[PDB]
Amino acid sequence: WQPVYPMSQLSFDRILKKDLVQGEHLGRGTRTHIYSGTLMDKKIKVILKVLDPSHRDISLAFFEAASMMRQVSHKHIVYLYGVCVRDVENIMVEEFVEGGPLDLFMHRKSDVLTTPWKFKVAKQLASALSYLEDKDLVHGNVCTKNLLLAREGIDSECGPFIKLSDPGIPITVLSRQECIERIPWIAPECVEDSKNLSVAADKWSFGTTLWEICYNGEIPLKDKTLIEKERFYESRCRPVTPSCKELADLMTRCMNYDPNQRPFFRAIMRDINKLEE
Repeated sequence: WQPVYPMSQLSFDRILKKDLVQGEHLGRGTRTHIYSGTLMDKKIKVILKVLDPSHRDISLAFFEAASMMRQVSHKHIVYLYGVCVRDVENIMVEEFVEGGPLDLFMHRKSDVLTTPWKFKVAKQLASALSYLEDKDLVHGNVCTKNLLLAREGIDSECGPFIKLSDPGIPITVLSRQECIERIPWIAPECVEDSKNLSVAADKWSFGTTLWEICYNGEIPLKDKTLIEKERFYESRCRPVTPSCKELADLMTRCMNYDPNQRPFFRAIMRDINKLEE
């Protein structure tokens, strides 16, 4: 879009290791561990995404994703306070989102989630992705584990409010095995060649994420081997159609094997708003 030399703008001085306290381990991502933490100037609760000690290649890519999160500003995208270097550990320091990951939440509440709640989550995500598409940015790690609940909106007068977390290490530098592991969220062209990553990749992943929402955080292809996941895309399959025809139809449109045929998020938003009338 309009930032100039954004990685040159990343500050390795703004958040110093002496002011960051690491808290409990919360989860893992691709070569990463995620922790609770506290950032002292009065203090703020933060999330730390810590990259495994890696080659220069992987660290640079990790910082490029951090830089993109720093440049974007959208109410449905997690805020990144900055980065911290702690000897050989490279760390993204993000705001703490109190409700936690959406997958865990849906597992825990599968028996009280309603249709409008699910629809609101989908619409908020489309809105974040529309914003990224407008800026020619790709995320590449859209899934419910990477959606954080700022407001639960179960028994509240207000509905849910989600925030999309950072992408972690860009697909650009992942191994073929790591790309296969990410099936069926990863766009199939990126499995063929990680160089195929493009804005269209996030449409495919948004489809898989709608599948997860429809199925209350169930993991699609859970326990399938890498060889079976490979087979899945080689045979041009899609996960089973949800009951909810409105979300199933968006899912099908988005999970087209031709990236060029996946509709724009602009159009998905127009359609979602139309459904609301």
